[PDB]
This record gives sequence, structure tokens and C-alpha cells, in this order.
Amino acid sequence: SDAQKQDWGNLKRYAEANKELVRKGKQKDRVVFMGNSITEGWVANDAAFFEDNGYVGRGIGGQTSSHFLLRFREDVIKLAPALVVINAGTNDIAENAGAYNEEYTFGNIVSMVELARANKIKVILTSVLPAAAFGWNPSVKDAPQKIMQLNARIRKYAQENKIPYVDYYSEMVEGDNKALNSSYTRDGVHPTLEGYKVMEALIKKAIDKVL
Amino acid sequence: QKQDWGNLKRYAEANKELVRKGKQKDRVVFMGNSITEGWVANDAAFFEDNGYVGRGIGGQTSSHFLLRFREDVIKLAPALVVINAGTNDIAENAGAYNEEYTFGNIVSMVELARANKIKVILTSVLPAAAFGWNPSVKDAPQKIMQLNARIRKYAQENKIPYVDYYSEMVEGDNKALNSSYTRDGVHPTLEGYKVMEALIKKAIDKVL
Ligand SMILES: [Cl-]
Ligand SMILES: [Cl-]
Repeated sequence: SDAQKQDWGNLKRYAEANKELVRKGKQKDRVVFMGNSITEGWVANDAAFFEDNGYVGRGIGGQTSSHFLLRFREDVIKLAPALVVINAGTNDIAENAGAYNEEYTFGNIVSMVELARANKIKVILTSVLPAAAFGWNPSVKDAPQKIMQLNARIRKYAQENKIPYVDYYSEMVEGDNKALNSSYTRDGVHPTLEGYKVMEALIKKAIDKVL
Repeated sequence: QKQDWGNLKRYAEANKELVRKGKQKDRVVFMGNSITEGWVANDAAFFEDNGYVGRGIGGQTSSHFLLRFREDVIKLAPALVVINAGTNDIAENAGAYNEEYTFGNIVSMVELARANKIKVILTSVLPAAAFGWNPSVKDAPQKIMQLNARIRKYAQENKIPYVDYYSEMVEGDNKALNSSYTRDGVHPTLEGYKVMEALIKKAIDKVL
């Protein structure tokens, strides 16, 4: 039935891939990247960055921090990684799962951190990327303010818990309208390869400090 | 913009009221579905007299519970959370049943509780001979027993009390919910709730 097919969290997306990874056995210094289309697109645009370094992408387009929390056990914990990199909030602010509530989104990140720590997985937290607006939801007129406010909460939580915070945002924002840098996005939200190369330099340096 | 899959709206106002009034020593939060929701409806005094807080929502699965856990449990700063989860997972209210996924969500809640110094009581999924609203599920009794065995084993391994409502409430070769404890075959009546109360309050008093 259609009802039986429901899979709100999209656990199906990586179910087979996870089984294949698990079959290979424990791997040293595995890093899983949790996120939405920015993380999914990262693997799509620069697979070598992941493959060269033993990183595993678990991004799914359109998803919010609520979806990530639901997938966290299967798509992170069960892969027995050394470290998880969390990029969450863009689609929350874009209202993909309903009205944005910062407290709920921030709480989902904290929950993921707690689940990682309960399973001896190290965490890196990251800034939500700049966006002046979201192409698919122009009704959101205060994306910049929301992004900054959430990022400040994530950064403070990271400091309070001795978790690295990787600030993609400050390197990629441009203008008084707080756009994603015009030179490496087409749509204002998703990086092009040039943008991903900026992110790679930051995240690899932080990963290497932790591993 | 009205989407709210986890139904965090249900108790949002009630939670704000509790947080204003300040944390209470020995608060117990009950997480669950209509069985937990109906408990409060049928015996408000049980909750009120004992400083227990019900956070059940009809139809929900363990996935919904996980999404609500921080707002409806952690932020209430309780001493203890009682988790009853799995009926609607097996009934496939939110899609195909996967024991690994449902059990995983319970483990996730346990880990979030422990990360916040909240004690846990785990409980048995109640018996049901069948779920009339979903006739495609032909093996509910078998699934309930297997999930419960898994929960019990995990509880023992992690020194978490397990409260076995099922063993007191099951009847017959068809593993029905006792006809004295239900009208519809799934949801307890008051008489059924009184059986549950005796079990859970004895267990709570040992922990607190
Ligand atoms: Cl950490
Ligand atoms: Cl405990």
C-alpha cells in the first residue's frame, strides 16, 4: 500500500549502502558527514574529496534537522565512525518541514551531539551557510538574521562543550544582504565546486586536528 | 508552514506552563501513544497525586517519540521517564515495521535520557490479538513478543527496570488483551489502567 511505503525520515536512501559498508568491517578514522543537499551535492560534485580521505557522505536533499535526528542511528552510529561532521539548519530556516522554530532545530543538533557522544563518536559542528533567500521559498525574507542567530547558538554550544566549530559562513558570505558569494553559487544556496573547495580546506584542517 | 510531523504543538503550551512553575523533585514523565494519552484521560488523579506528567499522543510511533523527546521529556527536567513504545510501529501507522528501527529509537531515547541524568523505566508493548484498523498485519502477536523480548534483554544488560504490563494483561491462546481490561481489544479501560498503575508505581518508587 501507499501508507506502507511511508518513510518520512528516508531511512531507505542509505539502507543498502550502509549494509555494504558494515560488510567491509571496522575502518580506521571514518568520518561521516550529516546534512541536506549541500552535503549531498558535495559528494556529487567532488567525490574524490570523500573517497581520497575515507569520508562518508550521508546528505539527503530537502531534509531538516528533524530528519537527521531520525536517521542518526542508522546513518551515523551504525557505521562506527571516529567522527561526525554535522551541517544542519538550512532547510529548517527555509521551512521545508513547517514553520521554523530555532529552539527545536538547535535542540535536534544537541540531541545528535548527545547520541554521538553516547557512542564514543567525536563531533565537529559547522555553520549553516549564508543565503540571502531560498529560491524554492521566497516567503522567507529574514533568512540572514535567522542563519546568524542559529549559528551563534551553535558556536556557543560548541565552545561550552569543547567541540570544534567550523565557520564556513564567514568565508563565504558577501554583501550587506548576506548572500552566498556570487563567484561560487548559481542559486544562492548551493555551492559550486569552487565553493566546495573553500569548505574542503576548512573541514580537512579541523578533521585532522581531531583524528 | 503548518506541517509538524512530530506533533511538538500538542504539548508546547502545557510544557511552557510547567517550566514557569519550576522543576519539581521526583517528576516522572510518561512517553507513549494513545495508551499513555488515554491513561491521563481515564485517571488524571493517578498522575496529579503522584507528580507524574503524561506526554502520550494517539497514533504515534517510536519515531515521533524520538522527535518529541527533548521538548516533552528533557526540558521538563524530570527525575525519570517511563517509555511505552511500539504498538503503532507494529500497526504500521507510519510505514512498514522494522524492529531494528523501532528498537533503535528506544535505545536513542534511553541514551538521551542518560545524557541528561534522567532515569529510565522501559516497558512491554501491550498485547493485542490484531489491529483491526490494519488487517494487512497478520503477525502482531509474534512481533509484539519479539520486540518485548528485545527490550527486556536490553533493559537487563543496561540495568534499567523493565515493567511487564504484557504478562499481567495478556489472555488466551490468541494473546489478546484481557477482555476485562479493554473494550476494543487494544486500548485499556479504567480497570486495565488500575493493573498498570500498580505495576508502574511500585517500580517508580524503587527508582526514586
Ligand atoms: Cl566530541
Ligand atoms: Cl537509567
